[PDB]
Amino acid sequence: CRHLLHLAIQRHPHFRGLFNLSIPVLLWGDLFTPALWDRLSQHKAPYGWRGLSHQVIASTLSLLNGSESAKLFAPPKCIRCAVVGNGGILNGSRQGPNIDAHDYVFRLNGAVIKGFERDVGTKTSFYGFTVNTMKNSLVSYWNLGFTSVPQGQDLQYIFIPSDIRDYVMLRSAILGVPVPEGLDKGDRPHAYFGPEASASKFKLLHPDFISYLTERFLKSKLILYMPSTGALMLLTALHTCDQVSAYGFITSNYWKFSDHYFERKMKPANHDLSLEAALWRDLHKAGILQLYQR
Ligand SMILES: Nc1ccn([C@@H]2O[C@H](COP(=O)(O)O)[C@@H](O)[C@H]2O)c(=O)n1
Ligand SMILES: *[C@@H]1O[C@H](CO)[C@@H](O)[C@H](O)[C@H]1NC(C)=O
Ligand SMILES: *[C@@H]1O[C@H](CO)[C@@H](O)[C@H](O)[C@H]1NC(C)=O
Repeated sequence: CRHLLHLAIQRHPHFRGLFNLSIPVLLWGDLFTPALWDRLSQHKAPYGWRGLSHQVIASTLSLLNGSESAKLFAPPKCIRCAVVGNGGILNGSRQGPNIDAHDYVFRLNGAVIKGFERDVGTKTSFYGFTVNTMKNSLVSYWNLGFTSVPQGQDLQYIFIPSDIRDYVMLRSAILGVPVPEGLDKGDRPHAYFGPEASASKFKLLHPDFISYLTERFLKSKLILYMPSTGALMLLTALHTCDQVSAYGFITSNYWKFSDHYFERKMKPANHDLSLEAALWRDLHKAGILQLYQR
């Protein structure tokens, strides 16, 4: 059944030579080699770990030793995914039923659900975030409903390796101990992610996957530049799912809607939103991506 989105990829030459369904999406222990440490130490930002201590990175990556840390999905069924961006287009879209009908749902950053479920749904299978944006969302959108990140029995949290805080928070979450060092010292991972503290709950996006995404799909002339978390998440789904629908992502008529679907009234890092919008348009036209528009 996978040959649904894969067929669309091959039928058009442009993306046929741009997709590489072999690069690892997730970083885990069996990939931590002194070779990888050499290269990735020459890149900062989420593209590597220059200036980050071996002790921290080695200690976190030692928890990702299990085979389950390597993949988002476990092993003949079809994988139908929905990626929920936070754009104002979903406001009054009443897309809840369509979003929740998918097998798996990706959400990210300010995934406000209370008060907006009829528009955006309640199902969550994956929650992507940097520690910085997650806590910034808990501060900015607390009154709007976001009093906690989405939780679920079989929900997995996807860490974007944008800063040493992400490794520290990832390491503390798997161990089930409060974060001992760094900017987030004192936080309780259980209060963010719930009672389960295992490697089956928390995953880490591969820095080489992010570099490959930037280089092949979103190499903006702004080149620190990096794609939006939504873009990262959407592209993560494009590489792991058999069909993905995108909701709440920036479109050409973005100006008709508030900044976010959950803002109080109409509201207006280094990203190229115009490039990302053009990517989702081309993916839509090539039939690779179902993009929600109106
Ligand atoms: N107007 C908007 C708002 C958000 N988005 C997507 O939703 C993601 C999450 O938004 P926030 O980080 O504001 O919560 C963004 O990273 C972006 O990819 C969008 O594409 N257009
Ligand atoms: C896919 O990426 C891997 C690196 O992970 C590389 O070795 C391989 O040649 C690439 N294949 C294609 C078709 O781009
Ligand atoms: C659109 O969003 C604004 C704030 O984001 C909200 O006040 C308004 O009720 C929404 N309109 C709808 C859902 O028709």
